[PDB]
Parts: sequence; structure tokens; C-alpha cells
Amino acid sequence: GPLHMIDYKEIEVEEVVGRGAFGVVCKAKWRAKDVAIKQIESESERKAFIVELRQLSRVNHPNIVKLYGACLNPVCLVMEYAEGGSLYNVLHGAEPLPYYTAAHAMSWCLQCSQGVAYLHSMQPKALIHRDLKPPNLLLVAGGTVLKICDFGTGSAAWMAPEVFEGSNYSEKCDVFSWGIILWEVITRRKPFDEIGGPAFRIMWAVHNGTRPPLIKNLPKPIESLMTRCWSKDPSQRPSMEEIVKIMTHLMRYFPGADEPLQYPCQHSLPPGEDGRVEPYVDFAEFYRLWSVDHG
Ligand SMILES: COc1cc(C(=O)NCCCN2CCN(C)CC2)ccc1NC(=O)c1csc2c(=O)[nH]cnc12
Repeated sequence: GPLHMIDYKEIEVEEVVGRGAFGVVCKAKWRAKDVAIKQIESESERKAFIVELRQLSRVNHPNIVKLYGACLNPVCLVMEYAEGGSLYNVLHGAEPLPYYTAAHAMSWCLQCSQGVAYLHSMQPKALIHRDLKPPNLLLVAGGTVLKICDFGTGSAAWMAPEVFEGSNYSEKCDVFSWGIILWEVITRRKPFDEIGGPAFRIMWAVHNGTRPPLIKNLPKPIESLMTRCWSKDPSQRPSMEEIVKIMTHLMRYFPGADEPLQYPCQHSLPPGEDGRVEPYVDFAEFYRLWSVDHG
């Protein structure tokens, strides 16, 4: 994949937007375009930069961030800027938070799965992301388009049990993360927020078979897919190609996914009545459109 060698003098650094897995991300300008720059912190991070640069150049897909080029003094990546920020901020960030619909929730998960399915179908060997979570999912086009970034080649809430076991893992670990993200956008809750302390407490819980609470009034095909994705045995989880197909076909019953995020939302989180939670999104329209198609 062809890419530019950037002269640092052509870069005009504006403001710091965030701090990813490694390095610092900053808003900037380069040749009229609005860009984002991931810059090195410690000289030790150099190995991670070679990996991410090797991979981002190799990949080309609408749901994975564009790499425009790389500057080597100082060593930094020049990528496309995501105007809407991360999904984590949209979900759980500072007030005021945007209102979103079930349609948005489904579309975000579809676009995410589409990007991952592409990664799993690389030649000659598949790419495993290893770090799928809302902080690494970015939003553009008024919140309607999702991009994947921060390749994994505080993540315990999304991590498959075989990964933190140090055990042998396949691309099916990405599928587990996707299941958690799906639960997360439907409920607008932080997964395992009730479990306090440090990371090992989550890891212990998930290792015993602790999963997120089931959702009240959730459509059985969605529930079926969600719980399949978070199976202990990686074999019992569906492939991403299957997920992409299912989610594409469900979008028939979720119109309006192309409406930009623009409405305010004052969000208070109720407690879980039984062992279940109420969704943030509403499924009344789904059931209406479904019954119209089915008998
Ligand atoms: C997560 O990083 C971002 C935050 C905000 C963001 O939230 N914007 C700044 C908020 C401005 N505030 C100021 C205060 N005001 C009251 C509200 C608006 C906007 C854009 C980001 N990232 C990228 O474009 C990006 C491109 S590639 C890449 C990567 O590999 N890793 C992490 N990020 C990126």
C-alpha cells in the first residue's frame, strides 16, 4: 500500500485530542486537509510504530482509518481526522451526551463487524485486532460512519478468556469483543462497571463464566447472536463473515441509521430490577416492522 513520507515542517499541530494505546494523538493540518497525528512518547515505543505502520499501509477499507503517511523525524503517523471523536465519548463521555436510536446502535455494530471481517480475510495470514473496544472505534460523518483504529498487535472488560489466560487464541477473540460492544451500545452501560477494584477482578469473573446482564425486551435473534459471541469455547462462536451477513439482513428492520447525531439527551442510569437491564434504545419499531413482514 502506497503512502507519503511527511516533512514535519509541513505539519501544523493544533491541539491534543487524546492518548491512545501508545503515544499521543493530536489534531493538525497538512496540505489543506485536517489530519490526526499519533506521535512517539518514549524511544521504547519504536517497535509498536513499525507494526502499526506495516499494518495500516497493508489495509484498505471504508471502516478502518486512512493512513496518509509517516514522518520519521520525529517518528509519527499522519492519519485521517475523526471529527466525531471516539465511540466511548459518545456513549459514556461528558454531558451533554447525544441521543441515538436502535438504528444507530445496529449500524455501528454492522460497520465495526465489516471492518473486522475484512481484517480476518487478509492474505496470506489473517489480521487479528486483539483490542476491540469503544475507545478504539471512531466516528465520522455526523456520527453515522464508524472507523476502527489502534491495532492491538484496561481492556479486561472486552477481552476473551483465552487471551488473558496466555492460552492459544485465534481470530475468534475479536468476535467475543464484538459481543460485549453490542451489549454496550444497546444498554449504554460500561461493561462490568459494578465490579470494582483492579483488572484481575474482571478477569477472574469472566473466567468463571460471568457475562453482562441479559436485556429486557431484546429481540431473540439479537440475543441469540450476542450470547453465541461470548461462548467460553472459541469454536462455538460465529465467524465475522456470518455476523456481517446477519447484521446486514437485520438492517431492514432498523431504518434511519443515516440520520446524524444532533439531538440532546439527559441520561440517568436506573438499577437492574431482576438480573436483567432495560435497554437505552427502543425496540417497538423493530417488532412493528418485523410483524408486517412475517404473517
Ligand atoms: C480519540 O481521539 C479523538 C478525540 C476527538 C475529540 O473528542 N475531539 C476533541 C473534543 C473537543 N471538546 C473541547 C471541549 N468542549 C466543551 C467540547 C469539545 C477527536 C478525534 C480523535 N481521534 C482521531 O481523529 C484519530 C484518528 S486516527 C486515531 C487513532 O489511531 N487513535 C486515536 N484517535 C485517532
